[PDB]
Amino acid sequence: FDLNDFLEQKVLVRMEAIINSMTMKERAKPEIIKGSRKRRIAAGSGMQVQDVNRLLKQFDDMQRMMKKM
RNA sequence: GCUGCUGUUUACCAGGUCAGGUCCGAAAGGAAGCAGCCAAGGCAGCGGC
Repeated sequence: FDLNDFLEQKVLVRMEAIINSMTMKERAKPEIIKGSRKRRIAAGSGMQVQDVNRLLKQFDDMQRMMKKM
């Protein structure tokens, strides 16, 4: 379960925007996304790092909700 | 080395285009620009000089 699957699942348009600005490797192995890449992603989707963190955070609770079934 | 071809590889860090999204604007319209792609570079094989 990666950020691509999470993508298949108003504010939702801006969530796609963020993911739509990452590279394939990033969508597949989310943990490689540190500070520098977050900056690229945020500006790339006209967002704020915090928005990105908020998304990665959600995908996290989401991913964690998967590693339990 | 230079050059042609082929395979492969490369998040951002003054290449082109730019889905999505963003910014400015009452609007008409403008601006920047990630991913992708093209290009370019890296690692090599073969050929030409």
